[PDB]
Amino acid sequence: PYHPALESLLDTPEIRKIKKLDLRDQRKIFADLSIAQIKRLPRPDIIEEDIKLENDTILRHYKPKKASDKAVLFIHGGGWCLSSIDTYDHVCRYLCDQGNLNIFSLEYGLGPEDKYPAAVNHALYAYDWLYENITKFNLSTENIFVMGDSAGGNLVTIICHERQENMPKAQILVYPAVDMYTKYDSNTKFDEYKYHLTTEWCELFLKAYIGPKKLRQPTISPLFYKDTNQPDTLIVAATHDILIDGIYAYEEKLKQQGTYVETHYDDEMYHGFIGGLGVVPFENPKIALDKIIEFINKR
Repeated sequence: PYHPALESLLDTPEIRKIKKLDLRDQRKIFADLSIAQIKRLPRPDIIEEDIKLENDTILRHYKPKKASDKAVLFIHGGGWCLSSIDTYDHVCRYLCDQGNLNIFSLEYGLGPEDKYPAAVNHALYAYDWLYENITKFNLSTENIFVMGDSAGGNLVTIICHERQENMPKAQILVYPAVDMYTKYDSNTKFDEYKYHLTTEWCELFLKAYIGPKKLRQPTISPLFYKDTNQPDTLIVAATHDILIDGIYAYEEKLKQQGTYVETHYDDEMYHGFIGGLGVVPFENPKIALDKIIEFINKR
């Protein structure tokens, strides 16, 4: 039941031209389009502050109006090469305001200028900094969550695998990239312009981020982690997505290892739809974000 209005939004001659450009040019074009869309959205009256870390990355702290006990480390998507904290401001503002959540959004190194494993090292450094400094925000280490979409879902689940002695309270994975090696059925079935994420476009990101059995390394494809625990997990995904079969594989691995896993699989939307919040006419982005909020606030 792919929504029939999506093809005209996601596949245009303009979009096809942009997706063949150098990723450094795509980065600018896409950022400019996203920023202009975001500027049309009214903002909640929350306090935002950029915190520069010693490794030169930035954590943007979104502080809710009401008293809050929860912190969420959010890592944006973009194929490890595109997007920024600025192109995800509207999602974080909604989670902060409507969820009553402290959000810390990470600006990390992007390929091809800062190739793998720069982003992994930035994700770990940010989590360790937040864990150590949480009481500066009048928050406690027992209430730190991690959340990421796509490449960001990749990075936050790697945090959980790599920090077994102080895992997050829960992890929220939004259409995460967890297996860059295996060819599943979804990788052909949904490899079309109308579904946004195409195999052709994605291999540009792989070449810029990584540089193929050299894709089974667990800090690239966390499906390959061996003998690690994971916390309570919410997986949000679109079913019409080249990545979906690896995501199903991840869900099954987590369930078999004893992890509690909730899922929100949206069978009308496209990979990336949470970013459509307030822009696209559909209810689905807000529905997914509300489910995330209710999952965090139960904990």
